[PDB]
Amino acid sequence: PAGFTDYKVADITLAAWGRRELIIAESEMPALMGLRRKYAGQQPLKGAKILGCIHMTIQTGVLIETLVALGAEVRWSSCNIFSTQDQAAAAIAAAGIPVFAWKGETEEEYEWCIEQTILKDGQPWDANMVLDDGGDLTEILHKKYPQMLERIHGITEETTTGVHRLLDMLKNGTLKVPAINVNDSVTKSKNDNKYGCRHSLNDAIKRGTDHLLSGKQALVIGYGDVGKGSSQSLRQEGMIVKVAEVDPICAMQACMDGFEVVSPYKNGINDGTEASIDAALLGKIDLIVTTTGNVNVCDANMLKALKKRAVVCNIGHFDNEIDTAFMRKNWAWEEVKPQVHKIHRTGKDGFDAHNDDYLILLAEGRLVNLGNATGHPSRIMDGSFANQVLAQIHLFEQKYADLPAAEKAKRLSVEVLPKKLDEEVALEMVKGFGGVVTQLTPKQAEYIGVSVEGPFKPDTYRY
Amino acid sequence: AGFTDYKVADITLAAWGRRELIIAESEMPALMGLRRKYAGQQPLKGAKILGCIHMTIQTGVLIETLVALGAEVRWSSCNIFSTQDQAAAAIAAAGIPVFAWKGETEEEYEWCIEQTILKDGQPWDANMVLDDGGDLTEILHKKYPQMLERIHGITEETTTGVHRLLDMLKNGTLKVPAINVNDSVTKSKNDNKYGCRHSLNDAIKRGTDHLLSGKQALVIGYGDVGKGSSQSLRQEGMIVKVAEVDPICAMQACMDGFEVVSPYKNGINDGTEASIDAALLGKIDLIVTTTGNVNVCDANMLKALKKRAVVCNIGHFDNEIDTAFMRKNWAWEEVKPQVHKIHRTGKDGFDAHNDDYLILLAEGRLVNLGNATGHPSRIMDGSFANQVLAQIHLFEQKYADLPAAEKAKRLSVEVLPKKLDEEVALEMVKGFGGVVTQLTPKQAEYIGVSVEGPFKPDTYRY
Amino acid sequence: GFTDYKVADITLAAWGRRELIIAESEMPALMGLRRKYAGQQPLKGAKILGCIHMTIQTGVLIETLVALGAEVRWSSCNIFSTQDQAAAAIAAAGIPVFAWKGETEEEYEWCIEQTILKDGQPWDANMVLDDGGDLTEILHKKYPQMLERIHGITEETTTGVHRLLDMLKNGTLKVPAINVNDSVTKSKNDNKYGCRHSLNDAIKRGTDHLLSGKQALVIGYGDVGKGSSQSLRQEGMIVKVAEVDPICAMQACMDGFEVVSPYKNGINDGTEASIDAALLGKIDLIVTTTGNVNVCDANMLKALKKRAVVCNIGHFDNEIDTAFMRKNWAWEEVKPQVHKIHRTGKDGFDAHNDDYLILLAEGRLVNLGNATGHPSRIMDGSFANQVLAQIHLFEQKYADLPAAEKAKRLSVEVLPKKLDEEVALEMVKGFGGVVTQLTPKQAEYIGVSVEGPFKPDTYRY
Amino acid sequence: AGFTDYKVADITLAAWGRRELIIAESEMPALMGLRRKYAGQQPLKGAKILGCIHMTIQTGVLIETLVALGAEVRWSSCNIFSTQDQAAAAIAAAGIPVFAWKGETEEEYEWCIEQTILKDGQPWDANMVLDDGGDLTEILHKKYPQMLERIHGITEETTTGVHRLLDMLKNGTLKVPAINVNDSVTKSKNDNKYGCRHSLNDAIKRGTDHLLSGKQALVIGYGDVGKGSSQSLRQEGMIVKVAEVDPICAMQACMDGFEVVSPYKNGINDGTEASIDAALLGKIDLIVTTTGNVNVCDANMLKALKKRAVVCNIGHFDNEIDTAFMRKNWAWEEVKPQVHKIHRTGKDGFDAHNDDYLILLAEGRLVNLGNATGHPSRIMDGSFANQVLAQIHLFEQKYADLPAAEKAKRLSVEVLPKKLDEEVALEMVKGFGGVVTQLTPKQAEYIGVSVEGPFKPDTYRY
Ligand SMILES: NC(=O)c1ccc[n+]([C@@H]2O[C@H](COP(=O)([O-])OP(=O)(O)OC[C@H]3O[C@@H](n4cnc5c(N)ncnc54)[C@H](O)[C@@H]3O)[C@@H](O)[C@H]2O)c1
Ligand SMILES: NC(=O)c1ccc[n+]([C@@H]2O[C@H](COP(=O)([O-])OP(=O)(O)OC[C@H]3O[C@@H](n4cnc5c(N)ncnc54)[C@H](O)[C@@H]3O)[C@@H](O)[C@H]2O)c1
Ligand SMILES: NC(=O)c1ccc[n+]([C@@H]2O[C@H](COP(=O)([O-])OP(=O)(O)OC[C@H]3O[C@@H](n4cnc5c(N)ncnc54)[C@H](O)[C@@H]3O)[C@@H](O)[C@H]2O)c1
Ligand SMILES: NC(=O)c1ccc[n+]([C@@H]2O[C@H](COP(=O)([O-])OP(=O)(O)OC[C@H]3O[C@@H](n4cnc5c(N)ncnc54)[C@H](O)[C@@H]3O)[C@@H](O)[C@H]2O)c1
Ligand SMILES: Nc1ncnc2[nH]cnc12
Ligand SMILES: Nc1ncnc2[nH]cnc12
Ligand SMILES: [K+]
Ligand SMILES: [K+]
Ligand SMILES: [K+]
Ligand SMILES: [K+]
Repeated sequence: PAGFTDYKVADITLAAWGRRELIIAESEMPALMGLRRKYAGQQPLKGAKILGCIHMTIQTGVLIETLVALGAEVRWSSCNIFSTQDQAAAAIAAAGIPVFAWKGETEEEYEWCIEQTILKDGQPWDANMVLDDGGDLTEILHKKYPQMLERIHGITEETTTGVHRLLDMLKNGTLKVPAINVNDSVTKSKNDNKYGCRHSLNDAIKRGTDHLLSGKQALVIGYGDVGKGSSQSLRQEGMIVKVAEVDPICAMQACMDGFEVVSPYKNGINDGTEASIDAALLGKIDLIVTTTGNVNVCDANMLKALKKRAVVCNIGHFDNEIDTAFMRKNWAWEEVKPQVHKIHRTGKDGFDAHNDDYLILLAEGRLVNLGNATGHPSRIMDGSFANQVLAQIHLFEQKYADLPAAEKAKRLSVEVLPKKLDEEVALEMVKGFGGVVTQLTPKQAEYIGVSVEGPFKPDTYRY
Repeated sequence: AGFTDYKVADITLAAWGRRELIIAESEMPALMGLRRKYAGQQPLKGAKILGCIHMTIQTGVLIETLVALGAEVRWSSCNIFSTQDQAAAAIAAAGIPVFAWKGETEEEYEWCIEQTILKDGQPWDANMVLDDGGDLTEILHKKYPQMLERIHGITEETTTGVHRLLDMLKNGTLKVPAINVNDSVTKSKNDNKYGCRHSLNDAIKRGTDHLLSGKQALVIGYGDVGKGSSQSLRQEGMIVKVAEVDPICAMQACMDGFEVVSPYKNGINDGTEASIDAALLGKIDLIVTTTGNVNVCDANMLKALKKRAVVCNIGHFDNEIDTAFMRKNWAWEEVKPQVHKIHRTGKDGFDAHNDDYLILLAEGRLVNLGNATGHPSRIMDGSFANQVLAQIHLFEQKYADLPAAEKAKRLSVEVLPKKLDEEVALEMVKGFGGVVTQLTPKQAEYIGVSVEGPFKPDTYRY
Repeated sequence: GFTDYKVADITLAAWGRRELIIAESEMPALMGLRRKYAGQQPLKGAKILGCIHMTIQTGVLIETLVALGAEVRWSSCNIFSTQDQAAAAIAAAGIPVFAWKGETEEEYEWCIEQTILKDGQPWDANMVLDDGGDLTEILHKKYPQMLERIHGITEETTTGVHRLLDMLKNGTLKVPAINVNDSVTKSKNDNKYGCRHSLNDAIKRGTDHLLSGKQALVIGYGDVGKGSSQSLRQEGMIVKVAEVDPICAMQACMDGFEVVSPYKNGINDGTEASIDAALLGKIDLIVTTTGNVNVCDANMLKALKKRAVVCNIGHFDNEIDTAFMRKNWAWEEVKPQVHKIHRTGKDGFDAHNDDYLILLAEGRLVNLGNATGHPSRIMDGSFANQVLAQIHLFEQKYADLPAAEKAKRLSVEVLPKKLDEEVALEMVKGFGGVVTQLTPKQAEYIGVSVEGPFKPDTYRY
Repeated sequence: AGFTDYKVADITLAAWGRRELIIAESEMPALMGLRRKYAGQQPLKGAKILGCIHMTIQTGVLIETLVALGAEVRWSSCNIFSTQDQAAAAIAAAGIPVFAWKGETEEEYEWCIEQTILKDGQPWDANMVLDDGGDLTEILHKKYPQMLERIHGITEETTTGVHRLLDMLKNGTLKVPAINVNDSVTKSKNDNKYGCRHSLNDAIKRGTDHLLSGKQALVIGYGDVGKGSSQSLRQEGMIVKVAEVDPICAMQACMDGFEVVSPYKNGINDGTEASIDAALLGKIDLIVTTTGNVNVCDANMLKALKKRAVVCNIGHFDNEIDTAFMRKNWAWEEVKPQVHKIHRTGKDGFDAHNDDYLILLAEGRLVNLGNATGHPSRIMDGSFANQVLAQIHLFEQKYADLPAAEKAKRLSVEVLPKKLDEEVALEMVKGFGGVVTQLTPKQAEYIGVSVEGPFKPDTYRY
């Protein structure tokens, strides 16, 4: 529109291209678009003012415009420095939506962008809803703008790491507003986290290095939802995949799924010494992928022992899964192309351009699927963002900020969406594939003790 | 010396069974680690356990583990076709009352169960129940409620059995507390899924020796058993289509690379032949039911199936397939035990060279156990370690010695704590030679767990 | 009163007949050959010496040959591969057959002799069907005069073809032969997909071991090694592959397998020191697939992880040094064709000894020894090639040719690709597949007839 | 600097290309092993090679291996979309004449091949040819047959080019001997299959970022490229159907777990819309042509495909798909380079929010090279080690200098000896850390081979 400058993107001329890709993505997101069409007439989010912090991809564009189509105002930023698709951010800004995001931000630019959503015209925006991915915006609000939380009705957190931070604040009494855990919807956790990484991990590695994967040796650290999806991403390409875990139930699943379970440390004991590193094992690894959400699971001693020219990447939320700090202090970095670096283990000052003793680090340790590719595909993010919309509507309509203190105390929690809504999202996803769900006969529904409409499983069911 | 309190097919198979039990013990490290750890403590001394579960080699290692920990048992199988006779023989030969053989009649099945409940014509002084499917539990509540006054708890193996317990509980008709063994992760996401992955194609190959690559399969259900069964067939190279009523499970099937379809047009089962997607069913070479529901492969579906298609059921009960319709209308030709050609040409007789027949396996009973040996020992290790832990817990709680006011406060259906689930998993991983990494204190602090676990909140779905 | 046979138990015939009727519905290419050649009786006057695993599938092959006019006399080419109900049904039909499951070496030799001799004198045989070359060898060495009446040999398997080619090179082969093995609808169907189906099948029936999560070493990656490797990997085994052929080793790499050697740096010097004891100490299962000699040797057997399974799916048992195990280690029979080999010695064994290996079928081909071999729908391809090869060599009548015309025909050849394609189409139709027909322009564009053959003879598929 | 005998998109991308060249060298052990082995001998001293093959990073390593062995070259790409611009830049910057860029026109493509043939308006004194698809070979035979008098041979990369050579050989129009590089096992059974397995789903993801799991694909053809393409999609969770005209290849698709279908009712392509299986084609989300044939995805098939289906080709030439019909009848909307929405609602104009469109990748050109980067270095290593050995053998044979009677005995289309195929394979295996076992003397004697090989008869199909 004419006069709109309340944004900061890399190249506004990319908007036409981004619009072409948003129009394709709408065709790939039936659950999310079905909610857009379902709630359009009602406008369940009229009056919502949403602070959003999540990877500014084409898929997030569809989510953003869905929220706007339901009545909300939003101010947006990405939750990672390398995850933004610049044509997505351009198309959103061209639509008149405040978005501060580009691919390749510095740490300072990243913090600047979140603050640009928090502040409008040099004063705290009168926001009343928060959509977060990783909890960085939630942390800035609680630590730097706590008075704004007196007007916010709730937070809808996208990812595992963010939910852990919320539960930590709830346990310490420091969480100021209720939240919905979007991550643990089955149409999110067991779809986004697992199948998303199956699609996008080997995608990112091929775009970054164009390395053949078949026949090579991989070590996946972690076998949660992301580790499961990451392991399959590599194994389906023909890699020989070994899996590390601290959780023996997950380790049991890796074994039964056909993976050898190993540890980087002798007998799994990480005493911090070089002698504890299984140097024979790590000397045969061509690719190491961290998937834990933990800290320093690919440490300095492991990086020193890795086979020459191995690829190192992280698909967990934060870069501290790999001890990149050590590599910056001790090893020379040679940039191949954006988000692909050769780390030369021959010393800090300078490198031989034909040196063979280097490692290849992708996205400088940041989420590799979004950093070196485009993250999850639209048809997978459909489930996650459908949940986001439902979670926004529910928390906004509850109107926590307006309740009396006694009613607040009953509502101050971290909850998940009801299974029935989970099932309804899954149903639209299945129809997108052309799948046909069978309806129970009344006699059958009575036999197993469920309604014909569902829910079909008890809340304890793990799928 | 003069042990006669048993009924098996052939006691002379005992030596063979002992040889296979010794092998199975090396495949079951978690169960044997329990046997080693608790042998001296004798935590089941005084326990008198009525056991009703498939009398396989694997159940034999379970039985002898309970006996090793101090228990007395009386045992029957929970399916007429699932017993391995050499395993029943080795257990009888060791002086353990067992009433089980492959190929029981329905009457013999009920009689075997009663032989565990009655000793010398009187009710045995049982105080513990181990059940698989809830048949023994039902007979106890229905025909012997006085025995339940002395029983400290039930440990239920399987999905169908847990559902029947939860129905009794909401109806106020459950008399003793139960432990839901099924919903240990080292049971449900191990036994139910991976076990059927191993044993479904196994049983189909033993029954028919049919090539599976390139042929078309329809799996009804995509719960844990349906997941495992679908993989059992897809890894053989079948083109597998999946049916579901649960849209979340259907979503998983699509993402796992399967076409999700319905036997009925637009998914609507109106009971008429016109509802049958006859085009789809006419292309199916193999159908497998996995639901725990009733009549999910109904008469109209059986009428529409491709000639010479194979029909089998791997859920707990045979009413998933309308076998009664087939007994009533079609002529049965036995190829060999637990393999029948069912001739759709009529009831009275059949032409030996008729081409319009179906092949039914295990007369619609659990096919992995009926036509093969069920799950392998190293998978049943997880399930049966959980059973031993469940039996110790309920026996040590001594529910039946509580006043009526306290019984009411502890009458429930619970699962084992996650810490025990993890410890069973550790011994399973070690059995494969896997090495679990230990968290550093700062790593445990960072994700908010103890170094030793539990590593996941109770909400985690794995 | 037919008595010209010997089987385990003739009362199994009705059961075998029931399974033959099912097998026919799984073998459309073979049954199609019955319908196509029935009226013409192209093997009328043929008298076939047959030596191949007496399975239900072989039963349908036998009766297909008879339906086309032939008389046969049958034995099995392995001591453990007979299905007794199949042999029973063949006998009951009035067909001379000498085969049962669990023959001794002596009885095996006696069974071949019974097919060769009728009433104490050599049968007037004129055709040979063989699987592995044992019948071929006995005729060439013990009854060379019968070969003057025989029009040809149709040899099933890689080991047999290799023996034939040595005799051809050495000028000792008497009659022409058809390499049935190297039809694509045989080698790239039977040897590969067949073992994919039947290797894990046999391991499950013998041991009921979980395979998922365990470590396997497959020795060899030819057609059998390729299918065997896939049989285990699809169950979830972590499979390592050994090879002497770098091209085959390259395929294993690209297929997602780690390529390893039992010997350090791949050099086998015959000493325990050459053994990669750390590799072997992790292996839960080893399978030999080479057709070579002693590829699972004594030093490898000493070094295997306790309680590993050892088995062979090549044609002969000498792939595994079972001789060494019979000499030094105590054998405990678990059940027929399943033995625990106690590495503690030969002076008895502790029934609870933990240091043993499990050997299947005493090293004989394990898919047939501990299960039922390949499924009917796979053997359909192989045995359609066998019938066509029988007709091709029989209609040529080499034994009646003038001497000055025999040299042109004394060879070992494969069937023409047109026959290979004809068998393949019938298999594809068995699966409900629909083959696209080229338009004339498309056929012109790629330079083939619309009728085929569709590939040059150089093509490898 | 001073040197202007090239044309690339952007010479300033050279340092980037050089960085990726250095990485590729570490991924190409067989190609670099020939570089080291023959560097001292200079076996291509005097060779002047015209090269026409996709100007990628992998081709760069091939080009610099030839130069390192003493050759001079003049290079162009064999496809308008397959060049990597940073690779062409690094080559031109190394002083090597190269005429290639991503996104040429058909005129510029021909012009590039002409600029290698001609130096300063006159024909270069070439004596060797390296070709991929036969376009350069065709241009020499038709338009510069005088240059062939002094050329010692052709090394053809791909199946389509070998076919064109064998036609010329049969007709007697082939002027110089050729080596079929394609049919080395370390080429056909590595490049053609495994390469497409890697790069087909890679290209589609880069073009569309479409989820592939759970969607329906139809692969036209099941040769080596079809086999790899089918696996590329199946391994991602697609439901893959396979079409074929060759029953043997069709039998392989069945046994590999694929449903084999024809786009035509009963497989009869009579040229009418009635012959189209509209039901089948209405369910397909992605079609991929792999045939090397013409019009195997015709106009009626395109009219019948599901809305928003993806259409691409990974055969050598774009005429596998009838893109001519689409240019004449439908409106093309460019999403981004090499990605077009083809709106089936008319020829002139389109609604930006129209839903009846197909997505065509690379305008029908080879999708793996057009929308991604083709095969990975470690795979092209095998193909390009064969190319070097092939060039060495034909250049040293010096055909163009041989007596007429010798010319006649050597004018053929031949493959490399199996011993060299094995030697290439061995270096690829060592590149993976694989360990090849050495036969003992007795074992080699038992199977009738040298301990050094070759290990298989020439008839072996692997
Ligand atoms: N990049 C993406 O597209 C994407 C998508 C979803 C989530 N995520 C992020 O990925 C991370 C993992 O998420 P998740 O859903 O898989 O969580 P999860 O809890 O399901 O899995 C993490 C696993 O790591 C294991 N682990 C922890 N410390 C370990 C160590 N030192 N060594 C080995 N294993 C260890 C734990 O046992 C656990 O099973 C989170 O930070 C989440 O926010 C990323
Ligand atoms: N044979 C074995 O070894 C074995 C092992 C474990 C459990 N079981 C039995 O198998 C059954 C299933 O066990 P589970 O743990 O997988 O249960 P589950 O609840 O996880 O799965 C059953 C599935 O069937 C689906 N379903 C229900 N009705 C349906 C219908 N009409 N059509 C299609 N799908 C339908 C449900 O939505 C559900 O996902 C139970 O009877 C259980 O006792 C057998
Ligand atoms: N059991 C069955 O159902 C069945 C079916 C077909 C063939 N076979 C038999 O299996 C054997 C193999 O047949 P094939 O078609 O695979 O032959 P093949 O030539 O295609 O493969 C054998 C492979 O073994 C490799 N090899 C040889 N010695 C080796 C060693 N010491 N270490 C490692 N690798 C070694 C060779 O390089 C070759 O690639 C033959 O004896 C054949 O008759 C058995
Ligand atoms: N893009 C790449 O990276 C790449 C790599 C190698 C080869 N190629 C090219 O791909 C093409 C195929 O090469 P190839 O080695 O697989 O050849 P191939 O001969 O091995 O395979 C082609 C197959 O197509 C089948 N076919 C022909 N017409 C058909 C039709 N109308 N319908 C269905 N199937 C039909 C044939 O029967 C044959 O099996 C050639 O043009 C080749 O140059 C591309
Ligand atoms: N494409 C994507 N868009 C937004 N959030 C994501 N998380 C993972 N992939 C994503
Ligand atoms: N082998 C087995 N033994 C006992 N119960 C089982 N359930 C499934 N397989 C079993
Ligand atoms: K994306
Ligand atoms: K079992
Ligand atoms: K069989
Ligand atoms: K590349």
